[PDB]
Amino acid sequence: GSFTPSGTTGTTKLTVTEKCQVRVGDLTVAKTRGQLTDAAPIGPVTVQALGCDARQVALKADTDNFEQGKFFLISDNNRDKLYVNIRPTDNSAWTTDNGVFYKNDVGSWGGIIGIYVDGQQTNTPPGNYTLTLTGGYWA
Amino acid sequence: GSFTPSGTTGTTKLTVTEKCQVRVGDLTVAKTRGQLTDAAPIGPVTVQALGCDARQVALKADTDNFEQGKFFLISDNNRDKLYVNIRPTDNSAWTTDNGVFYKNDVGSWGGIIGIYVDGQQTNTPPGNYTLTLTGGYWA
Amino acid sequence: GSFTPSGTTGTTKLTVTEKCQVRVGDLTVAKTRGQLTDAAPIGPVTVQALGCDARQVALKADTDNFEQGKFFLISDNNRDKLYVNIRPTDNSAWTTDNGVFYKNDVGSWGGIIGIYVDGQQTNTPPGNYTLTLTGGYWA
Ligand SMILES: O=C(N[C@H](CO)[C@H](O)c1ccc([N+](=O)[O-])cc1)C(Cl)Cl
Ligand SMILES: O=C(N[C@H](CO)[C@H](O)c1ccc([N+](=O)[O-])cc1)C(Cl)Cl
Ligand SMILES: O=C(N[C@H](CO)[C@H](O)c1ccc([N+](=O)[O-])cc1)C(Cl)Cl
Repeated sequence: GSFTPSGTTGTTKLTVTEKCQVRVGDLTVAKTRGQLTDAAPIGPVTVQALGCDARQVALKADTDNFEQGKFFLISDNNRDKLYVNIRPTDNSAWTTDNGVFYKNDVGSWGGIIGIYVDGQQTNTPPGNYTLTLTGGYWA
Repeated sequence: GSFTPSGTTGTTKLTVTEKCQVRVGDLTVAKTRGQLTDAAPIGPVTVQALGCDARQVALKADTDNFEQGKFFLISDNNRDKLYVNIRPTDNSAWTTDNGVFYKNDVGSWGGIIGIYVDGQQTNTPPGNYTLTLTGGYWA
Repeated sequence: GSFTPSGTTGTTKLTVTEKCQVRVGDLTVAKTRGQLTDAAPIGPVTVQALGCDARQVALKADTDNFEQGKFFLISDNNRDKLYVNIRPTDNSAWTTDNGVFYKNDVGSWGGIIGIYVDGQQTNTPPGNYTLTLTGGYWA
């Protein structure tokens, strides 16, 4: 029931815009609110564990990225939420516990964690959304 | 007369130094104050609009980057200014309005916005200067 | 006895973890506390000076990275220290002065500054450590 910080941090960034999309500078993940349909993919999160043969790999979201067992991207102003679902691409079993996404079994797991839109949210206010996940293990 | 945020943010970074220039870490845009001559190029800003056939493409500078219809890079301490001119590389017509640089015509414009030194400023105090521009449209 | 800021900033980043290491997102410099052995290499810092034929090249650490003529990486919370040694890879002579690492001779020096662990610190609390160095010259 406890998470131990032991790994690097991965950041999932997304810019939400209207139909008229103006991309400035280098290419980045951007979408129109209309694209925020249920199950819509946001981006992958690579995970590579080492020396965790006797520990349950886990990812913890920043305090501003979870609440009520629900995960979500947060606008730069910490006001707007973009509810998402976290799910590995393989058939591995994971559990959610107060902002923590841990693996049900021990082992140095390596894989991809996909971030998807949880419920159609085409009304999402334009802005920059972020989801931060830190590597570690669960007990 | 109103700007709508709808796009990504582009950041133009520049480090001003003295004759003795000590570059630490990875290569970045750096110049000596003596290089801050009138019309001196600072860097390009790519712009790619989509779904703006009926909107006027626009770029808005951060509050700390404009004043009195004048644009300028700002030191990390928000104290020193480096006045610059914003101009597309093509023959397109643009207008400046209270920190907003919008296109005079509608259409999903794609192009390069150049940043140049506005007036010789070889006295610019050494430091890190930044100019942030956000994509959107004008009404 | 005085440092003049005149160059870019280089940042040395390191994530300290336990045996069970969970790497999230893109690859970054990460190590287990057990790897924090004396003289253990942390990372190189490239230095390229120009127009310093009559000046002593120098690197200044951020206020939070030095104290008592000692350099060290600092956790994101500014609480935990990771004492390190700064040493060029060549045979050049350098001096340490209140957070400043300057060259004993003048000239536009180009080289690599290595960051090593100063004394075994395998008890270092897991976290993200940073060491910021700014380019300039000494008088
Ligand atoms: O973005 C995702 N999937 C896309 C579909 O748009 C695609 O299937 C994909 C799969 C793996 C991947 N990766 O491993 O880097 C990247 C994209 C999910 Cl991982 Cl969120
Ligand atoms: O830097 C600029 N121009 C330089 C001249 O030093 C050069 O002409 C250039 C043009 C285009 C460009 N781009 O499109 O990426 C980059 C450099 C202006 Cl775009 Cl600010
Ligand atoms: O990391 C270092 N040295 C490593 C040993 O692990 C290696 O010798 C090295 C040397 C030079 C270098 N470089 O110049 O980029 C990188 C690694 C020291 Cl420069 Cl801190």
